Amino acid sequence: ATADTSPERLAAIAKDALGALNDVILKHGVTYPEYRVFKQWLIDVGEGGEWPLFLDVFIEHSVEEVLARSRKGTMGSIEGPYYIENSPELPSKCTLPMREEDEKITPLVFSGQVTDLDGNGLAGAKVELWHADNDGYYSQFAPHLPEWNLRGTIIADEEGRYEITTIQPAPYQIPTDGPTGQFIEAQNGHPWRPAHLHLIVSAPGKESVTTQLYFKGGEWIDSDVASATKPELILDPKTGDDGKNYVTYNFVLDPA
Amino acid sequence: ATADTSPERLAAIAKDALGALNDVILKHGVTYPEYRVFKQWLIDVGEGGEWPLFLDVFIEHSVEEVLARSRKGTMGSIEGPYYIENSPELPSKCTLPMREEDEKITPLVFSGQVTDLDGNGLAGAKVELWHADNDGYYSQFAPHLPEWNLRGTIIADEEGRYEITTIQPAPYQIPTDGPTGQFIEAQNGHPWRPAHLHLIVSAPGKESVTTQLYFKGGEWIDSDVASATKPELILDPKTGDDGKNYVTYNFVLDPA
Ligand SMILES: [Cl-]
Ligand SMILES: [Cl-]
Ligand SMILES: [Cl-]
Ligand SMILES: [Cl-]
Ligand SMILES: [Cl-]
Ligand SMILES: [Cl-]
Ligand SMILES: [Fe+3]
Ligand SMILES: [Fe+3]
Ligand SMILES: [Mg+2]
Ligand SMILES: [Mg+2]
Repeated sequence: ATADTSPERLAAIAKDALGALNDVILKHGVTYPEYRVFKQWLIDVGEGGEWPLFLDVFIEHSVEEVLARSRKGTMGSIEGPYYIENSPELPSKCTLPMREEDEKITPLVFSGQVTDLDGNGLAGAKVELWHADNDGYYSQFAPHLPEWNLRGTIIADEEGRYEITTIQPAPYQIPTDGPTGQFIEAQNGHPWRPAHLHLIVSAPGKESVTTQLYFKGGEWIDSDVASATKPELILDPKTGDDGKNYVTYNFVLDPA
Repeated sequence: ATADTSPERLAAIAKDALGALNDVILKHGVTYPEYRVFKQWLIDVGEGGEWPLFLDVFIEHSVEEVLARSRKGTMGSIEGPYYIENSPELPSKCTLPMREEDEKITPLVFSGQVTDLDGNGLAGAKVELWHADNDGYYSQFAPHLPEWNLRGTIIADEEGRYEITTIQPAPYQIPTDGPTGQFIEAQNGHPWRPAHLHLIVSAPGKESVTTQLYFKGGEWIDSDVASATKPELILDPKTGDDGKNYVTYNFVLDPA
């Protein structure tokens, strides 16, 4: 990981970041016992391998909010910690890899088109999709799961269209066995995200968009622990007589 | 490490701490590349075992500033990361353990009395002292050094008086081989503390004081990387015809 940040820029960021934390300590009268706890908790986060989790839950949303200023296309959201590159490519109309267990869940049929800002459909567009199963697990983050379970890179058609069947996502509880759970527990917080799809949508000569999609009336939409839900990203799927949920959502890309 | 902090209190601290960092990201337009760097750097701090160093250098001073509000006695300062409990007890007039190498350095003869707020001398008072050698090393934090080099707990006399000989401390460069050094390097900062003694001064029925003492006209006093120097804690030792530096400093304790 590299960035082009100048010494001057880092100096300024570091000054107000530290200034800000030091201001919080002064405001609340943080005590030595509390300082000692905080020190050990930071150590524990690293030893538990939880930096990606903690940062993606409590910090990334502000980083996307910065990126969001520069963008006219479909709203972005956090990547979160569970993305895997090079998920196997699938045809424009497809179902994601899943287990026999997953086949017991109500299907979600997700259709739409990738377009530019004027509404023109894009060819060569890809839709990388990943999400949790009904048990609350991500493939590659649960040793029982086939490595691409509920993961794929969908090659859109010459018009930019896709029709992707998956399972209906359910709410996701973040790992609570470690320091991040402990941080949440200690303040009577809620360790839950709403049900969500993760997507990265790309196309030749376009700025990719990393986003998420949520479900109308879903649990936790108004109290997402990661602060990553946006009203523009809430889907309202319709149930057909086959008992499957159907929704269309188009992606709009900014130029690269 | 435990603290008595309520869920309500942690909730509030966490809210403005995170709010504050998120505000800094928004102010400066922190980018995804920069976020990725920050994530890896946090990981590196833990893997390098540098949480105590980083926090004591960049954060502890605000924690002492909180404690300072409650105190009328001699000014405190940060403990920093190098304190060791149960250093061997020494008589009221003593020299700290040192090596033949240390005996090559100009002596510092440090005298005074431990008193209450009215100026009354205290019996049963102890002065725990530790500091770096002229090479920039702390005992127990450098495998070549005898474990109590430049460390001792001085038992003051029935009047609270002490006369402690040590070596004249020299400026201290913080470890720069790791992520903390890298943080400093990346912003064209200075990885230096002024020359300093560390002391913890205690007595029956008194609140102990953890403090530091610095040296008039010393390098880095105005630009201490740890932000821990205070004008009240600057010593002005006088050189005698024996070529030794002499200084008196009295400690004043608040009641427990
Ligand atoms: Cl700073
Ligand atoms: Cl591609
Ligand atoms: Cl409805
Ligand atoms: Cl919060
Ligand atoms: Cl004692
Ligand atoms: Cl002078
Ligand atoms: Fe997720
Ligand atoms: Fe020191
Ligand atoms: Mg237009
Ligand atoms: Mg008085």
